[PDB]
Amino acid sequence: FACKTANGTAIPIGGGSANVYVNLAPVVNVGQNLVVDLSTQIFCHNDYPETITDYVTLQRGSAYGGVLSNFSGTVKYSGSSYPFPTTSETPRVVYNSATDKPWPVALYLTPVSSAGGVAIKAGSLIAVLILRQTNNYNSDDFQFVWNIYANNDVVVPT
Ligand SMILES: COC(=O)c1cccc(-c2ccc(O[C@H]3O[C@H](CO)[C@@H](O)[C@H](O)[C@@H]3O)c(Cl)c2)c1
Repeated sequence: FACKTANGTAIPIGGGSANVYVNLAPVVNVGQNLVVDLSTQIFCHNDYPETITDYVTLQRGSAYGGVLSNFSGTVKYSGSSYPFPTTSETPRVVYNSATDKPWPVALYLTPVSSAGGVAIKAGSLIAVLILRQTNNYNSDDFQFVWNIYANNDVVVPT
């Protein structure tokens, strides 16, 4: 089991870390949602699918920088919504193919009432998401750590 970003940066068998760089809606008013769809940015596959099935959770997700200070939100994982920053590990998604396929994670963030101006600075760290992978074959328990960075400013108008 291994993963990569949309630009080909890989995390190999056994886990590791990588940076993910995301475009963000540039203007989000209070009351609107900023969507950070990682399913178009992070892909994974199973390396021995005829014998092994891989099980993948979002173990935990943390907010940083302007997301931590200026937004509240949820994380949607494979169709179900949870608090973000996270308060539990999600259920499993099954990876049963050698085809790289999306990791089905998206953040839904909305500004706090006091937010205004540049609420997320371009280039800044906005989140760290831990993908946790186990299987039905051995005791493997690996983390793929995704450090999520903004490619552009997000403004909450005043
Ligand atoms: C087509 O494959 C073959 O012919 C073949 C032949 C011999 C051995 C293997 C093989 C490959 C990968 C394996 O472990 C990695 O991949 C697992 C499946 O994603 C993960 O659960 C596990 O954690 C680890 O990332 C293991 Cl244990 C065995 C494959």
